[PDB]
Amino acid sequence: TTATVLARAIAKEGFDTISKGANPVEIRRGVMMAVETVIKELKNLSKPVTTPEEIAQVATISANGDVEIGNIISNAMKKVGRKGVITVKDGKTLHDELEIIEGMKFDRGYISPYFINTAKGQKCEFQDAYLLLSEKKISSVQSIVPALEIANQHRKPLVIVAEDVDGEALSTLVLNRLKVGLQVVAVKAPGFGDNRKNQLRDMAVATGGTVFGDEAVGLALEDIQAHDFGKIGEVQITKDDTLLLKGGGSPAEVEKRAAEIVEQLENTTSDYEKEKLNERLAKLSDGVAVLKVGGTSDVEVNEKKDRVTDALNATRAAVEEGIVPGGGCALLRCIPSLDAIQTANADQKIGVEIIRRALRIPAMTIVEKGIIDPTKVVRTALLDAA
Amino acid sequence: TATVLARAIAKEGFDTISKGANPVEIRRGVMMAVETVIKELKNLSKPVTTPEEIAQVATISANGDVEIGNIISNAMKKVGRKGVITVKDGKTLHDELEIIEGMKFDRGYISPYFINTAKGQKCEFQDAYLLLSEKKISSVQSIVPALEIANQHRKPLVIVAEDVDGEALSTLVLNRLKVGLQVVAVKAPGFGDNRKNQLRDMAVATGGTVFGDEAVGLALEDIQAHDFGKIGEVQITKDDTLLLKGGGSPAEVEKRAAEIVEQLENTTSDYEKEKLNERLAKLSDGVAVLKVGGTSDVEVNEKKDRVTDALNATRAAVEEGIVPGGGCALLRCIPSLDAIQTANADQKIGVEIIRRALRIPAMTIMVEKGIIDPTKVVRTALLDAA
Repeated sequence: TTATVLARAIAKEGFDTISKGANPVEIRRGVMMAVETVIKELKNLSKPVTTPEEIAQVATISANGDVEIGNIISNAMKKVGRKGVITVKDGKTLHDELEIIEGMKFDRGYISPYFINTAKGQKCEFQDAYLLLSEKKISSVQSIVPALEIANQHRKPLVIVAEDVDGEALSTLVLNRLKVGLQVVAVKAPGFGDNRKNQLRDMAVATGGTVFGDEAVGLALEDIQAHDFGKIGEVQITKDDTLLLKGGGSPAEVEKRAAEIVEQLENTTSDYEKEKLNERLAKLSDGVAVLKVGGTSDVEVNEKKDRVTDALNATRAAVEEGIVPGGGCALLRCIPSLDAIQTANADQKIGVEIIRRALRIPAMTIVEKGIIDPTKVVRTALLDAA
Repeated sequence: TATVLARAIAKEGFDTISKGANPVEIRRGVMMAVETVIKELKNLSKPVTTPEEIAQVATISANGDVEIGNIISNAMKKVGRKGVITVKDGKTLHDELEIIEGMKFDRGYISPYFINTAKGQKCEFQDAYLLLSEKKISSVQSIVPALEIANQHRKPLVIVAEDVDGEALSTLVLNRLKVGLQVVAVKAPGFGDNRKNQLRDMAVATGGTVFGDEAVGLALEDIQAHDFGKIGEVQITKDDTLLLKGGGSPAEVEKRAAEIVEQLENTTSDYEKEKLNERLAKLSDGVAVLKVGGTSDVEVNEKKDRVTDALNATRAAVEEGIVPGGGCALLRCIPSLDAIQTANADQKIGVEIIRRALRIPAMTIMVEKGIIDPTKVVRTALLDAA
């Protein structure tokens, strides 16, 4: 391990010699104060995107003036909402189609990247899958194998949603997926506290499944039967998101669940609890906008589907945090805000000066004319670079 | 835009911190010092040649485990200090040693999506087919008939070619990911005529045929089952490929070895003697298989990791020797830094960085429990810092 100690010294003593004994913690503090100040200024320059027109304008310039892509995006955002669920699919027709189907999305991705089965976009895509819902963590082999056996003997992919999947249970899932191509994926349950348990129950109703380990039934995972699984017509899991389309739950059961949420909505004075109940109610009642891209051939629609997805993600990022001048002009215009920064040391000065000098570089390398970048993209680009 | 920002922060960050120093001249001083240090390392190194010295190194790298040191030294007694040694799980209580036929070359899988074993990021197959090609593989229709033959015989397929790219690689990746197609692609080793010779050597060892060669010119589409090579066991990492128990007959292997020893006789080039001797060791010399036993699968997996670590440290020690004293040995290289002739103030800085870091490993003083340091591990760590 002499090699490991020697490498950490060259890195450590390399800073002290080059910087003439500067404090790295205070330099990092200078970078963080400058970055926070630039981002705060970025929120000032940003212009919101909420109106249907200015959404279409942003969506049009997001697709390089395709108009057809811009209008099919704004039309989807009209029928499903500014923050509604929109997904892109391959249409078998000549023109672009828009359809609203049953489904929902939540912000948790696959627990392991080995569950990837689609290199394009690094996603896990299944059709007609089983859904295993667990209110407790799944850590042991004994608690996950019976569910794998039933799914595998039915030749149905298996989506597992639990508080967490770790330990030997996760190792077993990765082993079978990698070694013998078992169609399986595991994701963490969204939310916290009772809201997490309620969201799990909502999935069971929407997909016709059962939640294991809940306080009510106390169903053991080793006693799983086939009908305990939920059913999903289509699954699409990325490293950040999970999309469940066309659940197997009957519309009557969905409606009774919406009635309980409506009852709780009139039984609380808390604004936060109402916010969570309304998010759950919308996930159950609202659908998913599906953009079916059409064209002349199967090779052309695949190329057009990508340009639609890229314009879709950029438009979604604009309705979130707004838009700023593109070409690096926004970062160049946040530089004078750094002169107001009150630091303590000369090392904090160095950190600010590093940001002050680097903000000109992206612009030096390069609204009504389409020269626009979304605020979210330019802000996260600065946080990750720093 | 995020990479430009990240590079701009690193570039302008070094300037602001170093008060306007030349990064090239500093790096030149770092590499100049590392060069002289490595010279003193090799002069000070002690070789590992004797069976007792090999076992001593393996025992210390096994935390004093004499049994692990014994089985590593025994494996080297049978296949030589530079022979191929692999580690496997054993079905008995103790460790076994088995000499089998096989070969290993320094080319890994073309895409990490071919991994089917998370532990060590490996692709492992048993009783597999081997497709060999002197030309690049790019089209799907060229490999589609080879795939159906492998699917009909229910055999994994290893593809060793000049390269596998284009739509052929993408559909191989897509089929592996989506439907669990057991396939892996590896670049052919060597260059020029030597690469053609090693490919033909692989065909003889496995009983297959090289497609697209200059002698026959067999097309990939005219493939028949007997054109495949047969391998008993395949282990492919990101850097290496191990083919065990090839299906070639002993007679054709003896003939191929007779051609190499004939060319070995009529050559004076030490580099060509090395190239032909490397080919002869692959075709003739055997592979040592260490089967690690235990009373439980947890103990076997744990012991297999310690045997692998001790083996890697022993192989590194056999190649370049061991460092006597470990950290204290780097102290004898510091006086050699005082003779380096620097040019500009930034070059003296780079030398001073190394002079500071070398003093540390001894200043801190595993070492009390007895550890050795292979000269290769220390040398590569110094080069990786410059």
